[PDB]
Amino acid sequence: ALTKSQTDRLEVLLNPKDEISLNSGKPFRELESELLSRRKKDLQQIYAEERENYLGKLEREITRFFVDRGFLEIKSPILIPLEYIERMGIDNDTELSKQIFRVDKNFCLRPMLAPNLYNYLRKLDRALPDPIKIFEIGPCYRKESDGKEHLEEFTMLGFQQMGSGCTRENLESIITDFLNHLGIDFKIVGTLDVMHGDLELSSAGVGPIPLDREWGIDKPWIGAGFGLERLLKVKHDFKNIKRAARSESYYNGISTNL
Amino acid sequence: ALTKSQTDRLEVLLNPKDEISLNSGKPFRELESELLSRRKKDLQQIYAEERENYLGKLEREITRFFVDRGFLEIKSPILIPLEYIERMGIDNDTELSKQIFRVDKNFCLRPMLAPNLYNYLRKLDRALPDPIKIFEIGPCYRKESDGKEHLEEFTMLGFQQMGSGCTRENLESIITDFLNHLGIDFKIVGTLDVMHGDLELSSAGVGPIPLDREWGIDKPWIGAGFGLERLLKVKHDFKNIKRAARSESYYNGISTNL
Ligand SMILES: Nc1ncnc2c1ncn2[C@@H]1O[C@H](COP(=O)(O)OP(=O)(O)NP(=O)(O)O)[C@@H](O)[C@H]1O
Ligand SMILES: Nc1ncnc2c1ncn2[C@@H]1O[C@H](COP(=O)(O)OP(=O)(O)NP(=O)(O)O)[C@@H](O)[C@H]1O
Ligand SMILES: N[C@@H](Cc1cn(C=O)c2ccccc12)C(=O)O
Ligand SMILES: N[C@@H](Cc1cn(C=O)c2ccccc12)C(=O)O
Ligand SMILES: [Mg+2]
Ligand SMILES: [Mg+2]
Ligand SMILES: [Mg+2]
Ligand SMILES: [Mg+2]
Repeated sequence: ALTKSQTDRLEVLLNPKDEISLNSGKPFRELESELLSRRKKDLQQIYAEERENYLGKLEREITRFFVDRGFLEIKSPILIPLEYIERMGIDNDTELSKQIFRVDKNFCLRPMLAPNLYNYLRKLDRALPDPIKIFEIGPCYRKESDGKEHLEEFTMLGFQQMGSGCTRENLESIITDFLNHLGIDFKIVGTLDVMHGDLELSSAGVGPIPLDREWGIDKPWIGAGFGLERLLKVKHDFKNIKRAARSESYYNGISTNL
Repeated sequence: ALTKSQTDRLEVLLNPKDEISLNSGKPFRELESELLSRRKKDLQQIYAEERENYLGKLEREITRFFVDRGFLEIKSPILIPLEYIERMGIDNDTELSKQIFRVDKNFCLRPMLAPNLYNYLRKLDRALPDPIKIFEIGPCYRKESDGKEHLEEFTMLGFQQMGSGCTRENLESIITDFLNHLGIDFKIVGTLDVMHGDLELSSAGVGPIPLDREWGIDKPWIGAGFGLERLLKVKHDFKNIKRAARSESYYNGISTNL
């Protein structure tokens, strides 16, 4: 009988496509040696043929989708003014107030993309024709309890359209085309949330809302934010989101501790 | 005569390809109105045709270069253990000790890519055939004095090969092909540095060095690190590197304050 520590070890080495039973009557050393061989071959095959990291490759695929659909690609600061969090209505009653990674006295690691995209919408509205469509993909940071669905360092897609065409029907069409393009099953529930069973893939929004006026926004809008590691978790059927993260412990969901 | 404040304003709006003289006898309001019109058209043309951000597009171009040349694409944590900095030999005598953005008691924003790539080289050497070639592109953070060549939030390309073929001649060939592919003028000076006039584009290295053994490395290696915003600064002839940064003030080097 395998110890719980031994099965922990084997579970690190197990990939979802594997058809191996850790409850069979094979000794630990030989189950471990066979999984080690499979995971080394998996890495050798990535190295010989494609060589692309899942997170980078997904970011490039989402980028092509949104650029093709008319959205401008934004790359804005990750280290943001702390004032942005308060100005988002995030006071001490919200959970998010307590999840902020603070840096120095005035800055933080952004936990969200809405403040930076608000600022781009306001500025670009003086120069671009209606509607204004933008999107960004990049790191976001939140303090979290340990959890199979949560990372403290994760990657967010955020997109927003402002001006004409900002209907709920148009917002659902973008989400629906987007996730059918990626091959990810979903349900939209309605403020709107895109779910994969009990896992939240996205929260989406329809403006105007009162908060817009703090950001100098006074036009209707639609938008949403998606976690890239959650999309990878669903797509590759990982049991824990850490398999999809920026990590020294996993490469494309394969253990690097061999 | 324009005030220094007025010429500051016009300099924000000026792009390097512009052929306008701020020392001519045209009033401020009319120089400003003409530059505003040119910069709005520049953004409208990006929005109508390509829609890609310079920094994202460069990162994708460098990625294709290195993947094609056999390097594995790494995406590793940006928030790293503080112990990594000391273990890199960065004590209080070095300047880099004082440039670290600390987070919580045990973590920091990575100022460099060498620690994470060391760890990947050690782990991947148990699984991949010789030589091992890897690369990463992503955010790095250093506290800096104000400067036309320095950002506190910047983007680093780091690549490293370990095992056979780790000669200085092979390292110079990678650098030379890489920068001729991007269309950036350079000189290699020799520890080796890749310069564009007085601006450092890259520092490169040839192992083994004594430090390798703290990281469990005992094979020869070659590698280098390049700042992406410095490559953009040179390529687009920006007078200040802030035009190339993750920014709310500039989009593809065009002022967003119109
Ligand atoms: N810690 C995290 N790790 C991974 N993805 C995350 C994390 N926090 C948020 N996301 C993703 O970012 C999206 C937009 O953020 P947001 O709606 O604010 O998340 P949220 O409400 O805190 N979701 P949740 O914490 O699961 O209840 C979410 O739908 C997730 O897909
Ligand atoms: N603050 C910064 N802003 C932009 N690029 C940077 C910055 N610091 C380093 N880089 C880039 O990263 C490369 C590798 O880092 P490194 O050799 O450690 O820089 P460095 O020695 O501090 N260069 P410098 O500060 O200009 O004398 C450099 O060659 C630069 O191209
Ligand atoms: N609120 C999260 C995710 C998010 C929801 N949105 C629905 O409107 C967004 C619009 C733009 C950018 C992000 C989001 C965040 O701010 O990142
Ligand atoms: N020392 C800087 C840049 C750098 C120089 N290198 C020369 O060997 C590297 C090799 C791999 C990764 C980065 C670098 C840094 O650590 O990021
Ligand atoms: Mg949450
Ligand atoms: Mg939500
Ligand atoms: Mg320096
Ligand atoms: Mg240097």
